[PDB]
Amino acid sequence: PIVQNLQGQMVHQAISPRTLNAWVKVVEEKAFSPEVIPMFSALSEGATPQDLNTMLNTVGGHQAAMQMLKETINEEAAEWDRLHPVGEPRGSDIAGTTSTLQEQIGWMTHNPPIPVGEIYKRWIILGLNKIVRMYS
Ligand SMILES: Cc1[nH]c2ccccc2c1CC(=O)N[C@@H](Cc1ccccc1)C(=O)N(C)c1ccccc1
Repeated sequence: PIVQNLQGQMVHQAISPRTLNAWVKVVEEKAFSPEVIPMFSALSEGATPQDLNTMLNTVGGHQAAMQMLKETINEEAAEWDRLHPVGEPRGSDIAGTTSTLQEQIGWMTHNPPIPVGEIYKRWIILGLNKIVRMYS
């Protein structure tokens, strides 16, 4: 996640193994109940796309669900590019596939900012909503 350090520079703090376990624990315990959504949000405060990918990648099994989530992300990335045919970030940059941590932090702190972690979080939550709907 992005944090303000004591200096207060805005910098990246490494994602915690505790956060990753907490995320997998909720997915496994609640079996993609609606409860997964607020938990995903609570665990991803300040997340960069790199952080979010590391979170999502720790979910094992649920291959079909994860594939659906990836397709939702791909669709949102393509829609971003349709509405932003110039400039940076690209949709793939928001999803962290073609961007670096430094690029992500730069966009998040730019003036004006492009909150790429929040945008990606929104896309992921849209994907999670479809999974939740499907598994209900
Ligand atoms: C190699 C592979 N095959 C998959 C099939 C389904 C889901 C994930 C994978 C992967 C790894 C995989 O692609 N994981 C994703 C993160 C991810 C995980 C789970 C769901 C959605 C996004 C990832 O690391 N990146 C860079 C990524 C992010 C957005 C779109 C495409 C790729």
